[PDB]
Amino acid sequence: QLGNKVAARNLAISVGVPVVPATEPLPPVMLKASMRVIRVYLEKLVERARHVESQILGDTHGNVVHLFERDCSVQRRNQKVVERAPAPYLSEAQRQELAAYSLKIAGATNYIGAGTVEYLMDADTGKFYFIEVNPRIQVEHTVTEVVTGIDIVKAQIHILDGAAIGTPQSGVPNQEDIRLNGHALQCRVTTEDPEHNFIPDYGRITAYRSASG
Amino acid sequence: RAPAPYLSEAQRQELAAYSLKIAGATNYIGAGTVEYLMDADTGKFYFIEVNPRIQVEHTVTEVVTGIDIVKAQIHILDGAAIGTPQSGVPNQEDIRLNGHALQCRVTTEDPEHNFIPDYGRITAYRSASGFGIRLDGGTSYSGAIITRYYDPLLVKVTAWAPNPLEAISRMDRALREFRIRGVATNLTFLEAIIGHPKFRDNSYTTRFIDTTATKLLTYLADVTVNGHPEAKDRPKPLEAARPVVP
Repeated sequence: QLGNKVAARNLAISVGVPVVPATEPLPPVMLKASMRVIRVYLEKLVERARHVESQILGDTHGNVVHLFERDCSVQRRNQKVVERAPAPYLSEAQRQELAAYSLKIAGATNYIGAGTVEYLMDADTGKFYFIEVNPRIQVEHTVTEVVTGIDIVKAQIHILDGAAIGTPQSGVPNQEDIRLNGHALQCRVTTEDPEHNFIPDYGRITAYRSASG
Repeated sequence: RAPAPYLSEAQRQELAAYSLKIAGATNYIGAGTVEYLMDADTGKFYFIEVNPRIQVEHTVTEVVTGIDIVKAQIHILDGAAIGTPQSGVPNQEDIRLNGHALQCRVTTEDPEHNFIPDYGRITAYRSASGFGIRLDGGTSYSGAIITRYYDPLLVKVTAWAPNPLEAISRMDRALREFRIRGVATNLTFLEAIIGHPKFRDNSYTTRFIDTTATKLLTYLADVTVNGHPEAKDRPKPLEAARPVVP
């Protein structure tokens, strides 16, 4: 139900979440495989969009609560390159607007463990329109744990170990016990060399010294 | 650790006024510490020493309160007042607590050789990070030289947690994960401090401590060089199908 995005999009229309205005998987666009552009299926291609998303966790007792959104606007060739959390372009008022849509879909699937609901904000209008669901842990998961205090990878462990959200054995607080502290980003360091059209470099690393603190 | 786990909320707001009293009685500028001895029988406090500097242990109060202790010190003598957006410190009415942490100072004090340092070339240096591990090091790396004239502090591992006990296992995981070689380490003295039941539940005092493969490469080379006496002077196998288990 969360891989085939010819079969997840109407689920969003059901509980109240918008999706970007379109039509069914072939009888002003972009072409997605259940990518390129048009001038799988076809989705009203947003001109200037902002890729924002709710991270969710879910136990076996059937419960859901958001870990707040993430920004992933910055993309090379359509992929995540910079991954933020919270979403700094959001005022607080659009955030719980976003995090209400997402609370409900997460229910509409009886979901177990880590998984993201994903979206697309139109710069032009500042509104939201739902895209897909990533049904697992992501690369950008770490910008949430730190800024939300809750250990996500451990939590899918206790969450599948058999324990109720907001009980000492799940490693997951209750709703208002989940407080966003400051803002977090994540950049991936890669053997891609900007002076060799980003080709990645292989080899032996004769001395490494990272920065922490 | 930060905050003080064997404390309550009332014990939390008594040592906060003596801090205001001693810093008021001295026109205090910058960050400084106010230490107090506590009778594990009665629970009182006793003004020992204020240290008019930042500490070897500051980093554990930074990871819970969310405030850069060092950035304050800079704005403070710049001319910024406590509480503004340019002071880095929020007014007392804003500062609050946010989980549990603990730092262990990694040094070249060899647990298993009379706590005398090791010297010279480290030939490996792997640090552990991952969720909730602050690191303040940068003095150590592969091939570096540690001489003996100073503090032999390698890194400062600081682990934070949602709770005080998930703090220790996080700390004990880092402490273990580490790869250091060329010079001796107290990691096996540190992993013996944090798993001992007296640290786990807060039943320690100030006298907790004071009172509690080559061989293979060798053989290979040895035979590579001289040969095995049971074979070296006889028929060799063809130049050969390694046997394969069905």
